[PDB]
Amino acid sequence: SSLALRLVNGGDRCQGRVEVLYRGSWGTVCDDYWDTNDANVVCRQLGCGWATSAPGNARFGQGSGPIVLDDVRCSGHESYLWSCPHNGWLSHNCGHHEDAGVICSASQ
Ligand SMILES: [Cl-]
Ligand SMILES: [Cl-]
Repeated sequence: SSLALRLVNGGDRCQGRVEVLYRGSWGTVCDDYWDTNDANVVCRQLGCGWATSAPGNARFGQGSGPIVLDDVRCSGHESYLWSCPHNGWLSHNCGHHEDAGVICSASQ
């Protein structure tokens, strides 16, 4: 019940670097696999419309928190990003240069 998602460093609630609250801390999501299915789940869960793009490679900067998720492979209609298939939690397989991001339609 404590899980939560936000976008940061994008200048709007509805675009930016994806962060998930896990074990007390906001962590980032590695783009080792990242796509618009994943972005659409994020955009929907936040009430931000639909994804227009899903930029990886720390486009919205590198987080400082733990990298909590990687290999996230949503189908696209999941209600929460954590409900999508993913490679457990806290894999330590990535660096922050791979932090994933989203741009949603509701961004202004
Ligand atoms: Cl929000
Ligand atoms: Cl947790």
